[PDB]
Amino acid sequence: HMLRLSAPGQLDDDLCLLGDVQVPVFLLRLGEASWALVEGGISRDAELVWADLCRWVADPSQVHYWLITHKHYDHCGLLPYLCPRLPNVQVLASERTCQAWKSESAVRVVERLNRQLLRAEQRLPEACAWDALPVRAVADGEWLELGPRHRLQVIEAHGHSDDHVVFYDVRRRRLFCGDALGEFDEAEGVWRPLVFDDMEAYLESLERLQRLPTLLQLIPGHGGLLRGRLAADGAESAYTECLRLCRRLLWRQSMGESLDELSEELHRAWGGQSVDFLPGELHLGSMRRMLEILSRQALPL
Ligand SMILES: Nc1ccccc1C(=O)CC(=O)O
Ligand SMILES: [Fe+3]
Ligand SMILES: [Fe+3]
Repeated sequence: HMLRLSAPGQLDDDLCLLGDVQVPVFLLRLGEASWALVEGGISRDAELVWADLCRWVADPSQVHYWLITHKHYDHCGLLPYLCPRLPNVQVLASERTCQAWKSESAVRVVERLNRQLLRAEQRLPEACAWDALPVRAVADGEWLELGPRHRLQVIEAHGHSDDHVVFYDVRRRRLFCGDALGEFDEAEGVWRPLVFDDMEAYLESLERLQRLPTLLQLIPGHGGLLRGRLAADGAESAYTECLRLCRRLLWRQSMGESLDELSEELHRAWGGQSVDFLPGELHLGSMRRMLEILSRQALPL
């Protein structure tokens, strides 16, 4: 399709997609000798992403910034493995995201989930300690002056997770929105909600993002770059699809169903797209946790 760029390589004059479209790392050319990465992927893609990077960046000491939307295993798993190869990089993440990398228990979950995605006999590169990453915490509303023609604003966008932020390039009307709009359904052209922490926060974030100046390019955590009406309408549509799922959950619960029936239907209808980076039972469990969250906020009793 023409409204979705979903191939590795060059996406715009300044922008390349590294790695797998399903868990991409984005490469921004900031100047003649300066680059940034956006999104932090899964650990097992370290050598894939590195090889792709080296196709575009002759000297990786020119990679100066690495922007991170949130702490989930599939958005920061590359950091320990590529940061030793990027001597001048500064990781830019929210305060809460940074705190996750200081917690043994949080780091433990991230490593376990990423380890489950290793192909057999696959070994990972030498790693920076999670608590020694070259991180700089960024605040809600902070302007990131990455280069002469790259200025991106940090926007808090909690709900999917309690630490989640997005990055807005107003010059290009380009939003790196992470998972705050959900998972874009490639077969059907709609957003699938990913409400894994707080429903009211998730919806309130979408309300705020809808108020941004009209988007030309919308870049979530998975699936590539969206443009035209998909970008312009994305935040509003994601909001609408979340309400649709809430109503659906209430309809079925009013028929006496347990959360497990719609959980299984959601896993059936939606689990295929992420199967290669969501190990084992995590998708079905993610659907369950989402419906639990929605049920607590929206159930009448
Ligand atoms: N793409 C997904 C589809 C279903 C469940 C979770 C995800 C994630 O993307 C993981 C996450 O970051 O929360
Ligand atoms: Fe996430
Ligand atoms: Fe994700």
